[PDB]
Amino acid sequence: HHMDVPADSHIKYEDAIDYWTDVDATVDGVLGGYGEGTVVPTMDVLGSNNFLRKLKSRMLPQENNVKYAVDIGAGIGRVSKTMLHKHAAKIDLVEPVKPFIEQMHVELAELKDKGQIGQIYEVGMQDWTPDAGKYWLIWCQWCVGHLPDAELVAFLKRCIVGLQPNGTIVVKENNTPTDTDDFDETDSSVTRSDAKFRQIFEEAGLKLIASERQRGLPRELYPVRMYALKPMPN
Ligand SMILES: Nc1ncnc2c1ncn2[C@@H]1O[C@H](CSCC[C@H](N)C(=O)O)[C@@H](O)[C@H]1O
Repeated sequence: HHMDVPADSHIKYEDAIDYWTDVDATVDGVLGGYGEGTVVPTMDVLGSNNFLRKLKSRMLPQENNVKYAVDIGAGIGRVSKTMLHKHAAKIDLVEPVKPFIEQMHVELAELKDKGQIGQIYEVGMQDWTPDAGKYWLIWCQWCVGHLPDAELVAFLKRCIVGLQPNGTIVVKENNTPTDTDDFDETDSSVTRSDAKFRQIFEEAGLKLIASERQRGLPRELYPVRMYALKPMPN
């Protein structure tokens, strides 16, 4: 109704950046205290690796391409350092927060020695456009809540342009347990329901080819879901 203010109306990019710029540039920092002294990094990587294994038959490169990925909302590069580098031929990263970018050069040093890091785009995803046709995989994890719904639809539409033939978008994010989105004043982001995600994916012209629950996380955390998305055919 005219009286309701949507959860995503409260998002302010500047407030998110102010929060994250003061977060420690460590696994503990980006995971909000659920670092290597907890099960979370290990479970997260296992779940993502299992998801990509399930998806292997859906991700064969076409038209002479190689497995160029991008790590969206990358933080200090944890997902690339501990997971994506095994799957990908080359990795770009998108991250707006400068202390995180600076630490990424340390975290990713061994990958840089191989030339496996292409470009680090120091930008919010809302202002980023992939090069057309570049990516085999666009991996978005624990970051799309920083964009309101309309902006997230727009971002996903730009992602489609950035996909190789048979490229894939993965979104690995929290879900609220009910059909009402939650705004977090801490990081100026929304947590969405599964139903909201499915609406957004449809509006963006994406088909859901897999939806899997991340297992093994502490019960006090929101559920986490992995979504694999392909553009709808013309
Ligand atoms: N508008 C935006 N666009 C892209 N990333 C954003 C963003 N606003 C915040 N972020 C980033 O989202 C990240 C959330 S923490 C998760 C980091 C990483 N995906 C991992 O799983 O380890 C932070 O690095 C934060 O700076």
